[PDB]
Amino acid sequence: GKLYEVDSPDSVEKIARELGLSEEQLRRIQKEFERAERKGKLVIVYLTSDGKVEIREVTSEEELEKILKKLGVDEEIIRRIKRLRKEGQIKLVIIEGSLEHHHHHH
Repeated sequence: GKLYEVDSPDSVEKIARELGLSEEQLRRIQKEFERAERKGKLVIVYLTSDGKVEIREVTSEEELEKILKKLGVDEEIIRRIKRLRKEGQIKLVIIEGSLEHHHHHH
């Protein structure tokens, strides 16, 4: 699954339009985004293959790492997004679980 780096509330609407979200699912993530900014915390958001939205909060980047490991993102994303967290650039992360592909060898 892929991860989207979110720093602004308008980008939530651009990603909601890309993922095919409903108005209540958009309004949810924008409410979690302002509550993340108000409380000084990072929030993780997931889109399922069924088009459901799910939310998780973190205290520390070691919890963030354990959640990204649970959500099945690539290890590049876990270490790379951690550098954006160290620079404090991202207020919210959005993740897509519908992005399944095949790769095989002899």
